[PDB]
Formats: sequence, structure tokens, C-alpha cells
Amino acid sequence: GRENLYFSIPTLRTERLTLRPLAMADFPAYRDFMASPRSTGVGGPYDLPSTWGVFCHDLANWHFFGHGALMIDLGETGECIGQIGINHGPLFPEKELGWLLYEGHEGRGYAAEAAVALRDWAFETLNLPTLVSYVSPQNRKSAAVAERIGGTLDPLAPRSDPEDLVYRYHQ
Repeated sequence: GRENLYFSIPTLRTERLTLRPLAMADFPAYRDFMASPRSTGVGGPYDLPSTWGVFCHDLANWHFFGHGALMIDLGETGECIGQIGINHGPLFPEKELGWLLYEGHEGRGYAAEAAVALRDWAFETLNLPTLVSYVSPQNRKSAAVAERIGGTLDPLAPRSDPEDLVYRYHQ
């Protein structure tokens, strides 16, 4: 006669990767990257306050928008090799897909694999009408990844830096 009347951030799996929520343990390697010349292709290097602000933006976007950054781990091993994310808020004119890999992990298709997974998740689960990536015109590596995952340059797209390129993705 009784009745039952009373009733988060994703972890995505790809072929080779686990894309999972940010944790404080991740900050040291992230800061190492962001302080270094390696980061020039994501607008770096950055000072510590700026690095902390981006890391917090990366996590907080989930709460605010239902999308955000995920750390990239290899398989079930827990080895963290970089980050993939979708960004919005006052610093991004449109919802924006970005990625980075730590030193030693390029050339194995990891960035594209992570980007495809989060891109598809956004289009499928969030039903986003579009998605972009902001890429500096000298950044060959990011331009190649963007184009591979189906991005096309959009010269009319808004952007915070007039010298940036904008890749746009669809469907």
C-alpha cells in the first residue's frame, strides 16, 4: 500500500582516451604548460593569475553553460596528456572548441580524437546550432586539426582578436 513518490560533469570515453572533469591535481602540469613557450599556440605564455583564471573558467563553464573543459587521459591509465573544451561567456563571442596537448604527445591524432568526441557530444546532447575555434594565423598545428575535424574558415565570424582566424563546425 506504500509507494515510491520522491526522487554533473561528463566523463567521455573514446577509442584511446578518457575525457574527464578537472581536478586540483591537474593544475601543476597545466601551469607548467601555460607558463612555457609551448603555450604560444593557445595565446601563451601566461602569468600565474591568468593561468588560474583560465583553469577556473574551464571548470566553471559546466555549471554556467552545460559545457566546459575536460582533461585528456590515456585509456584507463590515468596519465594526463592535455585538455579539450568548449568555452563561452563574456570573453568568447561564440561557443568555442579548443584543445591543447602537453609535451611529448603530439603526432598521434590525440587532439583530433578528443575534439571529435566533445564536438559530437555538444551537437548531439546540447543540440548546439554551431561551434567555432579561434586560431592564430601562424598556428599551423591547430589549423590542421580544425580542418581535419571538418572546420571551415569563416571570415565574417566575430572574434576578440582581429588577427585571429575562425574555424566553424556544423552538424
